[PDB]
Amino acid sequence: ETITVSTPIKQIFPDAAFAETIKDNLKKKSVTDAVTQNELNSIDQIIANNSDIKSVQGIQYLPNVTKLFLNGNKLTDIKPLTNLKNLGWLFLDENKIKDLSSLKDLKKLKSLSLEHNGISDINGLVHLPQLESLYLGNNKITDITVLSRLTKLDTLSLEDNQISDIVPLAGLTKLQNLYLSKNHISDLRALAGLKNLDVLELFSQEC
Ligand SMILES: [Ca+2]
Repeated sequence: ETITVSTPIKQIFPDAAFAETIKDNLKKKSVTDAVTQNELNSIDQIIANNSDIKSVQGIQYLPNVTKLFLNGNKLTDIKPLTNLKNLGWLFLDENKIKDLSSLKDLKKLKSLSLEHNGISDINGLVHLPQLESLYLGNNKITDITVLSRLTKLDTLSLEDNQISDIVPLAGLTKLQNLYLSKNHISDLRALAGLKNLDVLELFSQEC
């Protein structure tokens, strides 16, 4: 939503680490400083990797954010991201995010990264058919059936998982970069129809 009157940063953003992030972003002197909706509207990018952030509550007041770098934090719930319709790049590596339902309405999201999140079920990704790059390395994924719906992908990383069947990748003609090392792949027939592959990693398969 939005704030109708000047309000302290710490009152909008409960997480102290995230409040500090917003304070630096808006170039304020203290998280106790008051900010307006106009100022929150000016934010189109948040760079907060390894910032010890546990919650991004309050981010719902930043309608124009398009880039969100939140790698290496302590995130679990990303419900606050649900209505950030303009999100184009979302990096959430090294967190513990498993509920991907909050991404369903991010129809402009083009790049999504969720490596090292202990994820196994990615069926929620079906709602992101426009996705162009996807990084899901170092998780516990085995079933990638859903990926057949992401026909716009040109870059996909599924390295260090537990995948055996990659037939779902067969129809992803736009794939240029595919990372599948450290999995359980034996059958490579699914790669017969891929004409645009430039990068392909299949080493260290444990069958
Ligand atoms: Ca600072």
